[PDB]
Amino acid sequence: KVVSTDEYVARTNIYYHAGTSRLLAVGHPYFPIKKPNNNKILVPKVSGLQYRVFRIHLPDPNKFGFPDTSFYNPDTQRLVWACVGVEVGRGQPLGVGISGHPLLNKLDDTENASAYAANAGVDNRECISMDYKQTQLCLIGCKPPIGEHWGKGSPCTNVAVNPGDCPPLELINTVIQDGDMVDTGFGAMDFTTLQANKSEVPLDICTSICKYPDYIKMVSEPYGDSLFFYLRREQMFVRHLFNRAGAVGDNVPDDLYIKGSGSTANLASSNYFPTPSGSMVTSDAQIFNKPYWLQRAQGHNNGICWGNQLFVTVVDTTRSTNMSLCAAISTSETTYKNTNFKEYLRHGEEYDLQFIFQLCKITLTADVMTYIHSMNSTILEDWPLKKYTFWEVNLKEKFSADLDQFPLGRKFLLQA
Amino acid sequence: KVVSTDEYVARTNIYYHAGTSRLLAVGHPYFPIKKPNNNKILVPKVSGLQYRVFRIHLPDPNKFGFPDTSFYNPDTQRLVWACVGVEVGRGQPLGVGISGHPLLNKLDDTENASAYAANAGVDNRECISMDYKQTQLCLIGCKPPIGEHWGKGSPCTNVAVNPGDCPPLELINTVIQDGDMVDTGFGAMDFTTLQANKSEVPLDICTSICKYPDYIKMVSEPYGDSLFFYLRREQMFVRHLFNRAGAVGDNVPDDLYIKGSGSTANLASSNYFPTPSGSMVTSDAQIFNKPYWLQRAQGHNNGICWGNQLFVTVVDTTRSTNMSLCAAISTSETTYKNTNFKEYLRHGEEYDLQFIFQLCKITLTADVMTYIHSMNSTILEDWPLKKYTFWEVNLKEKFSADLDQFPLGRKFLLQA
Amino acid sequence: KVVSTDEYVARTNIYYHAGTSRLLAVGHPYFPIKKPNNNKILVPKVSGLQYRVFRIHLPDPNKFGFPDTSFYNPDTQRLVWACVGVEVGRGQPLGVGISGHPLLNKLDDTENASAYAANAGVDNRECISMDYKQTQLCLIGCKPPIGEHWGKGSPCTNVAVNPGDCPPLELINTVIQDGDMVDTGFGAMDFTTLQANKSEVPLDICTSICKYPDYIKMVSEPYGDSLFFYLRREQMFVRHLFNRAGAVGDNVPDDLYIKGSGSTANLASSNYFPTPSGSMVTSDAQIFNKPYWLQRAQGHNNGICWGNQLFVTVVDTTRSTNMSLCAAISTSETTYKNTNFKEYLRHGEEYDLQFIFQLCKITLTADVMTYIHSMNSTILEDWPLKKYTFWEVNLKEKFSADLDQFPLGRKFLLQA
Amino acid sequence: KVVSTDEYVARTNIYYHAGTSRLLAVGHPYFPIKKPNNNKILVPKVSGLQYRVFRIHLPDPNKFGFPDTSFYNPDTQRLVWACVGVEVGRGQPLGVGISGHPLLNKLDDTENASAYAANAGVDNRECISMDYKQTQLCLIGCKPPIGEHWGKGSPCTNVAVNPGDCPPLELINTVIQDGDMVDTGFGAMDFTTLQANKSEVPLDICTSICKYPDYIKMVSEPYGDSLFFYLRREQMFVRHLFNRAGAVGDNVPDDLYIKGSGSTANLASSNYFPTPSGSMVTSDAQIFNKPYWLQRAQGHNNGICWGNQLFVTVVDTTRSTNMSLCAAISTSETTYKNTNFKEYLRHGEEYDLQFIFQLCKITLTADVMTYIHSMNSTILEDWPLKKYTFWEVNLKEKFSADLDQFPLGRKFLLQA
Repeated sequence: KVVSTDEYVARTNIYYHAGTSRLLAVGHPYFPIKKPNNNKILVPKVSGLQYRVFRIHLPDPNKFGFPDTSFYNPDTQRLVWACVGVEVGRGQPLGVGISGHPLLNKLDDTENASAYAANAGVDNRECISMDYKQTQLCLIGCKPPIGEHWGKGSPCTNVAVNPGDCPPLELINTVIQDGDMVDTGFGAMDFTTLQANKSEVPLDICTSICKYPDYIKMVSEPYGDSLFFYLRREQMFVRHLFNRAGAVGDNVPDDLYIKGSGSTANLASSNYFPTPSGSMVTSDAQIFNKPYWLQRAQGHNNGICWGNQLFVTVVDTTRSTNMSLCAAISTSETTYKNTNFKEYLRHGEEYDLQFIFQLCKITLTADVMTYIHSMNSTILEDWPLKKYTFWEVNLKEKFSADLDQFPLGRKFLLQA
Repeated sequence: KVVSTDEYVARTNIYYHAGTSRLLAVGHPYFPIKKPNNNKILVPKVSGLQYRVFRIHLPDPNKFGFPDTSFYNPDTQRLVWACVGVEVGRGQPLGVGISGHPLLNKLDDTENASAYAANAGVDNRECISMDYKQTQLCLIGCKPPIGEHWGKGSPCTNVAVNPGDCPPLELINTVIQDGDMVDTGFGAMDFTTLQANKSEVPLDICTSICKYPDYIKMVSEPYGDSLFFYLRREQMFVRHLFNRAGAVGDNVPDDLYIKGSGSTANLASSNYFPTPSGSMVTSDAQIFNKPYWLQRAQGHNNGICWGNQLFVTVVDTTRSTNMSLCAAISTSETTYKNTNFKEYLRHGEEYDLQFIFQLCKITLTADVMTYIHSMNSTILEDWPLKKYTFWEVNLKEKFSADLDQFPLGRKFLLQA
Repeated sequence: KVVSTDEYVARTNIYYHAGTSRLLAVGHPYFPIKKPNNNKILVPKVSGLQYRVFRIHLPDPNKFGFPDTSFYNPDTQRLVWACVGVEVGRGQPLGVGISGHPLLNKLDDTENASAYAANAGVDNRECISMDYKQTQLCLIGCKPPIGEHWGKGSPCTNVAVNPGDCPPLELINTVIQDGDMVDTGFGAMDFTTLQANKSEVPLDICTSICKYPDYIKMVSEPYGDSLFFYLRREQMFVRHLFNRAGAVGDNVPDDLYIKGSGSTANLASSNYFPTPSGSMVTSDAQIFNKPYWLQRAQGHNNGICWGNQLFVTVVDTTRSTNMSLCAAISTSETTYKNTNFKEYLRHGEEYDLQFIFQLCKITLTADVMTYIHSMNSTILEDWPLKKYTFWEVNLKEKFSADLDQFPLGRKFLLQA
Repeated sequence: KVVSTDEYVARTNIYYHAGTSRLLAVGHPYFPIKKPNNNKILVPKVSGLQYRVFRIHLPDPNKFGFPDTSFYNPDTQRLVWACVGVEVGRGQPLGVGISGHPLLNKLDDTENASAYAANAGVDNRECISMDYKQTQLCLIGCKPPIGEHWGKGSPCTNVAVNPGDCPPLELINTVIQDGDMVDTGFGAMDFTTLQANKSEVPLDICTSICKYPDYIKMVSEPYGDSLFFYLRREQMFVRHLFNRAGAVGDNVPDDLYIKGSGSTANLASSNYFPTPSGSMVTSDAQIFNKPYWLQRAQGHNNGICWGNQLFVTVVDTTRSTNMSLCAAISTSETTYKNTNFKEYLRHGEEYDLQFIFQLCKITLTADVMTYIHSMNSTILEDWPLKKYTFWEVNLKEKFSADLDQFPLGRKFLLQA
């Protein structure tokens, strides 16, 4: 049986403030820039539709230097931090970014048509761009988040598999890391393994996995450590309706239509796909630059940061403007030529985080020791995530008890 | 005279929690995939615009194993379950799906025109796609739902009927089953019997019946067993305005126009039809992933699940993204060819259900026995739906009295 | 340690009203008009997307003539003004203005395409106009505001730099002055130094810097003098999707696509850029022509105007209609000719400001003297901004104690 | 010093109801219809975008016949009317009207362009129509309203003025009269004097002045007689982006662009202008057909109708449907010909007004006499607007003390 943390955790009246100064990231919005001979990255990939996972490290309160010590007994008490307030400051102006493919697989525009496509070609690919759906989300926890996507499965060995067959599909749960791609209006699938022509989705997702958070599995966890708080807001609509070009994997049944003649002797493509569009960004619909108070979590864990560790996941596509840069090769010409200038694309992104923490103490009795050991063995030993990449935040040297000297501390003292 | 269940049913203070783990369905969005020689289905049809009817089976509380028994007298008491809270968890990201026909009967675009169509052809069919209207609905009851549609009637035998005559129309009430089609913006009619050219509506409804729930008949039922609770939300608008091609069944009267000459010697088609469009999906307009509390039903039945049976009907077109898959036939070519790849379409859909139930007891006196026998004869015998198809849910082995160990039980205990 | 002004500042019950009559500005919306031989400006540049920074000068209350003096002791007391209410009156009708370039770098429309651009030209520039994003903002303080933009950085000297290379990027904080340009949907960057072809953005920002307010840095200031109050509201969406023409700075990696042949032997441009659009102006979404009451500021400074000085920053793009004027060269012709008329563009802008001030007094003890000297040395000496341009407002001769004789004073007396 | 009317005016408990039956106006929406030889008007000009100024005359309460007289002393008391409630009834269905020019100065569509206009013509004028912005407003007072517009100024005599020069601009305040034009999305200017080609704005404003109410000047009046109450609501957006044709008044500076060659040797027009559009009319956004209660005015005058006179200004563009009429010249033809029918346009507009008035009395002491004489000399003499045109309303014979016999009196008695 799982019990709430409010039973075996005692909260004191000591509060601390923590915060980062400013985080910046500048890079190419579509692909990394790499040296031709080498494999070392010169310009990383920074996009507005990437998961931002911050892993925050806290001081050990047992070894922390407090002006007063009489409030607890080190012989039978142990200390831990609790989160009571978070703000995610978000710079840059509001904007919308677009992406596309120079060789995207589009056959025809089927929204309105007046002639029939009676002849097939060798290459019908086009240069198409669009803007993605609108999404904001924030997740806070003490364990890394969990996402889901569609991937290939293991086929049965009863019958053989011929080239060109439909791959089998299964649903896969993984851990979201820093730099992953969010859904853009095409689904949560592995585009590298489920698409072979490399020309069906834009350039920044054509060789990546799009993942969606697994809210149902996260909230059903018995201990509720992976999610203390979450906000989400997403929207989209359809702008264009197209076809796809290729060979027909599955034929239309003969009892759904009447055969034609002349131009309509053969059938056109039935692999319709839409073009997504986020509508419009406004200041009134923003979930950032606002303080969140963590009064009572939904799960049994109520903001206790076991292991001196915090995880913050952020997605915000409402500031995704890409900047165009131009450099002149030769300036000794008074008439414009296309070949005298070079074009570049850049994206910059700005972050700020600030937190209010409360000090708690735990009495280690035999029953409490047994329960905590059953919950997590490493906690007692201290008194794994080495193959994942997160944005590391080190707050071991940024705490202050002067709570009213900071913007978030003033609000915290004002609400109470 | 019909009396409320609150008079002859006594409620105890015992609550139980039930829930399914996860339900998945993957298939083709338009038609089933079948072997050519055989008639057995390989890939079923899974679409975002299908009725989902879950038939849920509960344990018999008379034979159920309770830790305590003294709260009722088996010599004169009988037990039954009552529903007090339901949540329908809904996975996958928000999206919009589209559908169309490769040989759809469209003549001209009449929104804006500059030339007159003075010549008729043999085949003027086009490849047209669109996106449907937006609809969400949830219905809960203890009997299967009832729907209505337009169908053919029996003509009078006074005069003969010639080929090409207009079929007679009547309104027909039936039972909604799992896999039926919801209205998409073209009406609630039988497209198989009322349309003969097979080219007027897209491929996933051209040989199906679209049904609409019969709310007026459901709420007028004397006992109110078919509907305890319901939510609905639908919206659409018009994108395109077209004509139809064919022979004219009914001529325009000569007193509504002045005859033309030259290009306008004959009249163009007056069988105008619009193209529907659901507008836009947002997180703020969602009715799912929210708990429903059944405090007081509208009808006389107040959540009592007679016969240990429940029915849940769900429609949700706000997650209807179709995934495109591509398979390579030969990989020994460095230049792209259309004939070297095969294209497929898939749709996957995810469900979760969770319920809170209360235990009730009934005293069987002579008047109560007579009333219940008049209401339903099978109830006394226990102390029909074999020709319908539902998604069967078996909760006979998933109850637990530990109510706070689950996400919905925590909310239930929090609200009270 | 920084303390609030409420501790060492005492407020009296004396109120004064101040206000300007009317401020007008008429000019050319795109560029200044200058004499060919001279460099003196004939018609200034007045646009709807310019920062309006008003620097307001107040009388010295120590030398001010009060009817009564016994309320304070000049031997140990000093006086200062405090702001308790502000209204920004805004004339002219609501409108939307547009801007463009006669030689803007646009290659193709990539929203929907049916043919491939297989040939390159010498000059593919077009005459394109658009309407910008919608923005309103008001900031009030006692120090000039701070803005941020993207500019060039200092490269490393380890390796040489060839012509045509991508300029390095850094984030720069400056002081916003009267006449600066606000963001229009292309980002906050220096278009003069980061773009060399002079043909990527419209004519009114192609040689200017667009700056965004630095809210995060402004609110984190220890004393909070630069911001007492602020309101913001902005919105935009995407209308068009285009390409750019030029040489390719960074090549697409070879593992993201399959090479084509014929028309698709070479790749089209991947430097996509969108066209911004503010949606729609309404009377219900206006933040102007409304009184603001400054009850409690967020920072430690609570409306005290140190140095007898105030700063008001205003941006309002909801009244940006440009007027077209036509002048006839010769009127002795009865048939219209294009060469007989001349066309001009003008923009006019109207402002009003009104304020309520309260008189405060400060007791100068040793601790207070030390604290104020540490905060700002010039305050004690009185009892810098010469290289910046502001709109100067002189209210040294516009105060009256008759508070109910003015529209804002009536509201102030009504609320209390 | 100005004091409120509540000090020297005493209100009694006597109420009266007044109202017009129905006001109708039918005419041509664009220009008046006049006889060729004569100058007398046959059909007036009635448009949905005209100011409606009603001048309402009231009986003199001193000479009015009251059943009782003992409530006041004629030797030292004088009577006056006060307004306490107004309703403006508005007939006809909701609609939108459009207007245009057959020879409007449009060069090119600059929203999206693919070729360069390298050749100039003699006449490039087009037949263009649009729908205007959406506006509703109501003003109530005892003096006629005040409006503002842009007009020509007096140039300096230091230097001479050549034909084709830009006219100087100044802001002019005038009195709004019945039949004036409201702003339509092009600005508040005199189109007759500031535009010489007569082809830049549609036909109903090309020779008129568009005026905007001067709210700032109206509310700053010391006595507040010109405005007791006002409501406004306006909205618009941009539909099209065009150029203008003509000679270039001001050249683009040479440092804002790089010169082209071939098709782009010369520059295209930079005189961009947008096309306005009101969005959509709804019943929920209507400000008419609702009663207004005048509890407390903003200014010092609190609804006292000095001189037995009232002014009501109304603008409503939400009912602006123009009706098309057709008349047959010869009916002896069975085939349609364009020359056998004549086309006409008409507009009809319907109004209703109803008012509740209260009787007040004033004691004429020496101080009161002096104050009122300083305020307005004509008031004492009674116990100017001859060159303006208003819609005259005579309510000298429509008062009744039976307050509950009318729709507005029932609401008035219900609210109290």
